[PDB]
Amino acid sequence: GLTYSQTMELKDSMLQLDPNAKTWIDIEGRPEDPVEIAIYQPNNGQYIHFYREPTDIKQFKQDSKHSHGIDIQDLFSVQPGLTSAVIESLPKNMVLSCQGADDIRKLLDSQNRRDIKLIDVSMQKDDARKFEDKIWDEYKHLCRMHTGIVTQEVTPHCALLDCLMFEAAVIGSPQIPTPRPVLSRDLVFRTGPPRVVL
Ligand SMILES: [Mn+2]
Ligand SMILES: [Zn+2]
Repeated sequence: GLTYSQTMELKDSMLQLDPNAKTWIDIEGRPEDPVEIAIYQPNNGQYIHFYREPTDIKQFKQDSKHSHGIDIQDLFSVQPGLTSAVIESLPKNMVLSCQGADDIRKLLDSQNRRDIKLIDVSMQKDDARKFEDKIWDEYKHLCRMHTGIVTQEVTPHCALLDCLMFEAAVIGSPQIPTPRPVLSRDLVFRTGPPRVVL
């Protein structure tokens, strides 16, 4: 997982979160094997967003085709250990918002963070994704990892854009403060993005 350097750097970045502010959390992949996690504070735009290689390639490929459309080959360049490091450093008794809490509860409990409380906004399925297209149009530049065609052909689920669109649904408008990542790209990825030489 992370080095001492990376652990110290991760911890400093996470202090940029406001412990009392509304915080969304969303994940892609099962809670025992997640591949994408986003923790997002709408009021100030800050978000923690990272990825993880799957242990179970069989289930991953199903999730790829029917949910997030992530290419497993893209995940080989993501930094391991972030999931446990981030969840360990979340503030004591922090309260997080989510759309469906069952999988998040298991993931947090698995990290011995039962102290973290979940507010399940429990939105109707389509009410929750009312602003999906407008969120994807404005903010899909923020995540490059959903490259496959997803079927159920629907828009793929991104943990980060899910958080953004759930917030837009609550407030009835795509008008949210500008999202801004707190993690350094060099902490999220262990090898830089390859550009096609043209
Ligand atoms: Mn999602
Ligand atoms: Zn994404």
